[PDB]
Amino acid sequence: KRKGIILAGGSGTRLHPATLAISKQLLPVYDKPMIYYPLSTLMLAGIREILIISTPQDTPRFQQLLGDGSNWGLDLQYAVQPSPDGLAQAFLIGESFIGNDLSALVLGDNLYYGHDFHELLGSASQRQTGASVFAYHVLDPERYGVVEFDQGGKAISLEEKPLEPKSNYAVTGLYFYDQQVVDIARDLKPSELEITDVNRAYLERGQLSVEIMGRGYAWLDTGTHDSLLEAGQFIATLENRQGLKVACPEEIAYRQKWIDAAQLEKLAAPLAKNGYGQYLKRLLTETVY
Amino acid sequence: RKGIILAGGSGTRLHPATLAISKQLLPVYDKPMIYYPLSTLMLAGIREILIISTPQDTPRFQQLLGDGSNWGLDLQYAVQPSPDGLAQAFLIGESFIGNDLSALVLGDNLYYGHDFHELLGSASQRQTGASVFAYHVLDPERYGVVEFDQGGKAISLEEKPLEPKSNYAVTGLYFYDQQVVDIARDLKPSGELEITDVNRAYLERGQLSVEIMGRGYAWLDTGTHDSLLEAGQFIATLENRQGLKVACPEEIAYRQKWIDAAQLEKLAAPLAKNGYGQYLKRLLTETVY
Amino acid sequence: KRKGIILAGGSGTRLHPATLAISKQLLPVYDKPMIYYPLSTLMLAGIREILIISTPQDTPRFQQLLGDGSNWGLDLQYAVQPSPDGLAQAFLIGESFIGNDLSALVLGDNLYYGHDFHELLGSASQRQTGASVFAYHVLDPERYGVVEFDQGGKAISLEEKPLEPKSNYAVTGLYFYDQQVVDIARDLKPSELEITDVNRAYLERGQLSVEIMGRGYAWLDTGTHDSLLEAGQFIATLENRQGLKVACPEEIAYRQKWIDAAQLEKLAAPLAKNGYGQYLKRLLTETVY
Amino acid sequence: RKGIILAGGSGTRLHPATLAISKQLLPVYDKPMIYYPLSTLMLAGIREILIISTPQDTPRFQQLLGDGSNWGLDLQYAVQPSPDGLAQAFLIGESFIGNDLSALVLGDNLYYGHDFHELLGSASQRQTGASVFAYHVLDPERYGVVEFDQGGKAISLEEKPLEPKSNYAVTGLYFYDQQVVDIARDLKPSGELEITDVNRAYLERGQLSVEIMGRGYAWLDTGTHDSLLEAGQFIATLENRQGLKVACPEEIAYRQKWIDAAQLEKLAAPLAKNGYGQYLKRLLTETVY
Ligand SMILES: CN(c1c(NCCCn2cc(CN)nn2)n(Cc2ccccc2)c(=O)[nH]c1=O)S(=O)(=O)c1ccccc1
Ligand SMILES: CN(c1c(NCCCn2cc(CN)nn2)n(Cc2ccccc2)c(=O)[nH]c1=O)S(=O)(=O)c1ccccc1
Ligand SMILES: CN(c1c(NCCCn2cc(CN)nn2)n(Cc2ccccc2)c(=O)[nH]c1=O)S(=O)(=O)c1ccccc1
Ligand SMILES: CN(c1c(NCCCn2cc(CN)nn2)n(Cc2ccccc2)c(=O)[nH]c1=O)S(=O)(=O)c1ccccc1
Ligand SMILES: [Cl-]
Ligand SMILES: [Cl-]
Ligand SMILES: [Cl-]
Ligand SMILES: [Cl-]
Ligand SMILES: [Cl-]
Ligand SMILES: [Cl-]
Repeated sequence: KRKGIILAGGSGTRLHPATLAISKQLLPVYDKPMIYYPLSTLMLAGIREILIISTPQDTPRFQQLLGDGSNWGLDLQYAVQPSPDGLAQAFLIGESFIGNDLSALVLGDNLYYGHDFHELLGSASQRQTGASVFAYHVLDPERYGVVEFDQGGKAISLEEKPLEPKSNYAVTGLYFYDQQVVDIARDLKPSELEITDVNRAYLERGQLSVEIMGRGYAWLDTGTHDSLLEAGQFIATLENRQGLKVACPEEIAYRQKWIDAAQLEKLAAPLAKNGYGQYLKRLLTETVY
Repeated sequence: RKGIILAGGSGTRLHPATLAISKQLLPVYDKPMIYYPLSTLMLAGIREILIISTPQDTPRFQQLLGDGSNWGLDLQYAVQPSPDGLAQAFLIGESFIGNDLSALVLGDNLYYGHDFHELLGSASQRQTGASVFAYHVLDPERYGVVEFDQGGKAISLEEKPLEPKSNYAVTGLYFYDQQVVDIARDLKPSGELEITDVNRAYLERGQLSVEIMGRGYAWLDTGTHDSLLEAGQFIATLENRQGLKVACPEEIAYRQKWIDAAQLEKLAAPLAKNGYGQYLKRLLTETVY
Repeated sequence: KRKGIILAGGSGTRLHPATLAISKQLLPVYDKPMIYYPLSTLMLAGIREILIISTPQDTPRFQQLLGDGSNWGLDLQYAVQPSPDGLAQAFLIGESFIGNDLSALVLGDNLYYGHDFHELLGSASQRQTGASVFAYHVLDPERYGVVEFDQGGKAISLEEKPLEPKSNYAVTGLYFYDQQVVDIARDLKPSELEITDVNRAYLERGQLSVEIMGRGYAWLDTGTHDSLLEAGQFIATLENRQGLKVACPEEIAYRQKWIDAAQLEKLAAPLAKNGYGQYLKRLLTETVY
Repeated sequence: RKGIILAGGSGTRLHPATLAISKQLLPVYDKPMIYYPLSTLMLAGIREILIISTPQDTPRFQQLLGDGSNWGLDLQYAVQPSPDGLAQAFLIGESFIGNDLSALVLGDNLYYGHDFHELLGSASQRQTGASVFAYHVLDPERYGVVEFDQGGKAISLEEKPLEPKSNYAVTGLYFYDQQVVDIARDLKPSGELEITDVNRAYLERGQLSVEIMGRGYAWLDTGTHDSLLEAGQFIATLENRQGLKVACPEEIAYRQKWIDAAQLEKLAAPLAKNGYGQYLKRLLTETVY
């Protein structure tokens, strides 16, 4: 059993004034709230028990959007981050939720797309000891956790936002952990409690799997107003080309058989007037390979 | 002249993007949607403004904008329990309007262009009857449509006609004399109190001024996920080209001399880390024609 | 041995006046000529001997861009289509070029992206008898050749631009053929000589492989001014995110070991001032997984 | 006043996109780039226009535009053997200019906004000295930069200064009296004949008019792959919103009464199948204010 955490603790003042009224992870990417994308990621990894961590202020808005998850065959719980004291704090806040189980942490503002993404998630989820992370070639590795590889393609170092990156390989905001993570997190000293320190702890124990997320995958940037807009245009282009949605949670739950035709039809009813509800209706009758 | 921004529900049209929060709190590029119509009223020289929103979202608008005193405005708030037409704004706003002239702007309407201040000025100076703006669009059937005679006189208004008489849509910006509240009270639901019925009342009295908003102005659509995205790209292109912002309320208040250098500097302080605060700081030292 | 054909015969007057001065397939998609994308596709399928079919007018422009291909470890030949009399005409024009070999036809305006695209091409290229095509879920199947599947997922019919498509599965502009194709093409009667008639001929002989190109692949539309612009924005988003190019022929030739470090350095020299040349230089020193 | 469009080489800056054909023949959305500056000269009331291009591309410009008689223009052509500065336009154009007033526009400059015809009109009516336009940009170091004194008088011009005195760039639109050819003949290479040197010559004689092009105008960048794409999206957003075209030369000629209904109908005929021809047909019957 692997449990999911979505860290949706806003973005401080970075995207103000756009994010003054509402948390970053409730802003739409094209046609759906940002959080639908990482939620859909956990769902594709087969995870149904998910903790959403947000600000005290925005927890009710996340709860109004997503409920307890029962409508999508999920169990959603909620926890608050009073102060953004690092990503690794997710494991202390989430300690009781995690218990003795395996976990996956996804950032609430990370968008993924591509062929065999389910297999890339599957390989990390099946490793039931140590930690699994993904390395993706980016233009601006200095913004991220950077992985250095030896001539043999083995991961040998992790640096958080290095001014002189050793590679162009950034660690994506998707992390798989065994039962050691909470204890590793409790022993961290502030630099913020750094996720890169958690990942370096596993690396030093020789228990960090670093899989390449290939250039054929899109790992999208929602860090700036410019990149948020590009992410919107990217999803819009795919969806209007295909007549298929990216990270429609109702669709993923239906295809995982976590909800049946009758439940999906009920979810379509109140959205029947717009394209999203019409999309859910079409899913009941169409064969999609 | 007193201002009203109608920032009510779009029902379920943009769901699930708008499930968590009102359309008019979503960003267009770098700032909340409501900054654009607010900036429009400010450019028309209006400082006393009623913001009408859903019962749920009124506190979010209040948290974003306060009483307006920081921007040299007087902001008041009212709720629209149910979206029963745009004309309801004048009943909700009746006590706020009192015996004064008024301007209604829709909370999801974006305007841009040269001498926009003069186009607003001409409508605002006409102290009797009503002034509206007609703009050539591809899809007039979505709007209030103006029909003109061979002499270019306005002779009919139709709300979302199946067979539009012209390609000229009425924009979501309306100037009214002291007759508007009484005209609104006498309206019967169509099940909505139609702004087009208010405007037809003035037309039949021969007291409706219909000024052409030329093709050299951008009147932008935020009605669909596609058009919301285009509006973001449109503002981003102008702002990144110019190093100047469209509809920055702090800037407009400063340039109208509604706040001084000292007040603007104080507003910059809490945003000093991001581009928006840095922009407000640059405004103190730079000459912009 | 499999030989490649790129059909780049313009677009008649469909995209006029944009295409009045130059052929569609010489228009850029972001940073590189459209034809670089299908050329890169054939190169990824391991094809080095490629016939480019274009108008008499534009052949010299294609020749000025691409030469004989020797700089990229290719052998490029050129043939003219006097009149656009259907896609299947490619096999009559290309008859002597093809000889007794296997072939692949790609449309000069088709863009592909995704993970394991090389494997999808590999599976079609290794089938040395019959024909292989790809089916992709689209919004507007009525614009394309449409594949109908039985309950078992076997292809049972092909229709060219049906007013009432049997599925949302369009045949992409990428076709693999055995030595039968030229003879099948010679026996066709005008409806234009239809590629769908060629593919139906193989289906009726039970020699048509239809592989699904999954929703995790991008098959992009360059049919309209709107879709051409979206294709540009799509590539720009991926390339600026990754610091890696999509369909850089110099890169693909280098990674296939069709050219060495010394040849790549020579190709970089005349482009050294711009980002494209700087990209080719960085390829000499960087490990990319 | 006679017009010159300088549509010469951008060297290798946009290679390989511009390897096959000149920048100014690439489309911006739905029409060749050169349609935009041509439309600019036409809006300034200029019918006699010299098009300067590379030796290679002159025939392509001639094939696109002819002698202009179909649009009520007189188009002549000249070649720039080597891109040795913008001021060379006046030596190449010397015989074409003769004893007349002139306007130079860059072939890759796009303008949009309300009363643009009046901004052009004011410069065109000044029959002595030179008129240029100053526009606030983020990156003034890329352009000719105007410095103003406390009174808003222009006091210096610098070409691509490392330390810009202001954020005010000179746009690629220049109005000149009969002095310009002689001023140009006396210029020494910097290794380019600089337009900024021509403009500084007029400034030192106190005969340079520098009018502000306000933030309500769009002056668009086609200097980079990124900015070319944004220009396309910008025009597409306006045209799809309005159902009206920006810089349709047939429309501008018709509205200036340089061609009649019968001539416009003939121009529509060969384009009748696509949206551009259908647009020209609609212009014959529709009243547009
Ligand atoms: C485009 N993708 C995607 C989808 N593509 C995944 C196809 C590959 N696949 C097969 C299976 C069978 N277990 N699971 N995944 N699917 C299909 C799906 C099929 C079966 C179960 C779940 C989802 C989907 O419904 N929505 C999707 O959005 S994706 O790149 O894998 C993705 C992207 C972002 C979030 C979640 C999934
Ligand atoms: C780009 N525009 C605009 C601005 N352009 C307006 C320039 C025309 N103008 C001159 C004056 C001088 N009294 N007022 N307006 N200005 C300048 C401004 C100067 C003085 C007072 C108010 C605003 C501004 O600060 N922000 C702006 O966003 S705009 O197209 O007219 C506009 C569009 C939508 C909302 C608000 C403004
Ligand atoms: C993003 N892709 C892509 C690339 N991705 C392909 C990676 C998968 N792969 C491994 C191999 C080893 N034979 N070949 N392909 N590669 C890498 C590459 C590696 C080895 C050989 C050729 C190209 C590349 O250089 N340019 C690319 O543009 S892609 O989706 O397969 C592609 C898209 C469009 C045209 C050609 C390829
Ligand atoms: C949107 N603009 C524009 C147009 N807008 C200009 C309207 C202002 N105007 C009124 C008049 C009446 N003599 N002339 N100009 N017009 C209208 C027009 C009407 C009469 C004569 C010429 C053009 C047009 O046909 N195409 C246009 O593209 S524009 O911003 O001024 C422009 C920008 C760049 C090139 C050419 C025009
Ligand atoms: Cl890949
Ligand atoms: Cl106008
Ligand atoms: Cl700034
Ligand atoms: Cl897939
Ligand atoms: Cl202005
Ligand atoms: Cl039309």
